Amino acid sequence: DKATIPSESPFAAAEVADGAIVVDIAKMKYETPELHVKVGDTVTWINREAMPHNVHFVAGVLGEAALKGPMMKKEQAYSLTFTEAGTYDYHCTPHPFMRGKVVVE
Ligand SMILES: [Co+2]
Repeated sequence: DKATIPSESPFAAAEVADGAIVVDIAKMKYETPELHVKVGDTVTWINREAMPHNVHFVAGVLGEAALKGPMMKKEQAYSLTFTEAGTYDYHCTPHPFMRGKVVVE
């Protein structure tokens, strides 16, 4: 497994940690679709819109099993800590046309 999860469930946008690396979700898109971070960094998605969304990494990306994140409602957030270098593609489960990637160096 190449990621650890600070919080299995979503939490309010206001509760996002100081210093967070943030990807907003708005207008049916990941607003930073190509994010560059370092091994060990935590990325936090924040959903800005009324339509709930998640992040979903297919099997073979963060590990052997898919990682289907929980749905973030409006003004909710979710974090993943990347523990290995690589380019990690993801999508929103019911909106697979929404795609993004985290490049971990
Ligand atoms: Co969605």
